[PDB]
Amino acid sequence: NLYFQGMNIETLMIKNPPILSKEDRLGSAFKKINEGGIGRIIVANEKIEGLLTTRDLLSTVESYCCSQGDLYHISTTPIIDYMTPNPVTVYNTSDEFTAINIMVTRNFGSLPVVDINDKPVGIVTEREFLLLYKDLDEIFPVKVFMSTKVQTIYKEVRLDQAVKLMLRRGFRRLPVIDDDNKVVGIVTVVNAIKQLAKAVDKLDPDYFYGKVVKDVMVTNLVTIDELASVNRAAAEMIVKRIGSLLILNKDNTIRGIITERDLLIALHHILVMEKFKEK
Ligand SMILES: Nc1ncnc2c1ncn2[C@@H]1O[C@H](COP(=O)(O)O)[C@@H](O)[C@H]1O
Repeated sequence: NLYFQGMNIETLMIKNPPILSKEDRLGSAFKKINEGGIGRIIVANEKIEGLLTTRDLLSTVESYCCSQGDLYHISTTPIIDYMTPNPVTVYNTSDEFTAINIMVTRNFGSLPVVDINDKPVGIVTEREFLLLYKDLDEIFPVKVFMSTKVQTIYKEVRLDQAVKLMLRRGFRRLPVIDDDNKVVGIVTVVNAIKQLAKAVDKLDPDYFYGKVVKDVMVTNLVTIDELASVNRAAAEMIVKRIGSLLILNKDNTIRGIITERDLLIALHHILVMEKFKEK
């Protein structure tokens, strides 16, 4: 029961997360965005001012289909123009359950952690709460928390179109299918931002607009049985360094997807329920 027995959220947080100042430009952000695999940059000087997410950065090309000049202008854009200002944060002395509740109820994939003077000291993301499953009973199967009406994309579809769809539906990841509707990969916002970062760095739109999803997608298919525990799902996500697991039909078509967001939702439920069972 020791992961739940931490004095506070400092037990879980990533220290030294990527930070930039409000005076910095998006070019610098494109270089740092995937540092530590966080996928977000805290914007701060003395105090936290904003949070620049992967979505925030991918939105820079939302109204293009994009010149060398356009990419240069993105590169030189002040971070303040795209950051989420006044982000929700937790204090370093605060508890793990409150952080889970915030993320679950208000739909945040990360919380900056700040000290009493509002200075950033760390960050917690969905990934950091996966360790809490080590101390838990096996209560729920993957089937209960997986999503089943899975949005997929065909493997030859343009990456810019993949991005539009992800941003529109609010998914970080789309399983990729072939001619027989079999799953051949997963394209992710991390994939997409790697490519957009290259396009921005080189002022060359081809790195983003010239790619199809099969060119950049994750090709490791990590699957799980829908009757396996959410704890096993969590453990596997930690070991395989991924944020989703696929549930496949016998014919290798998609049945469902379970993500670290789903596992956070489930964890919230487990914790709330263990409050009741002690009654
Ligand atoms: N491609 C997808 N199709 C349908 N649901 C998804 C997809 N990707 C993620 N989800 C679900 O959408 C929610 C957000 O997950 P995430 O994309 O990890 O932030 C979770 O309930 C996931 O199960």
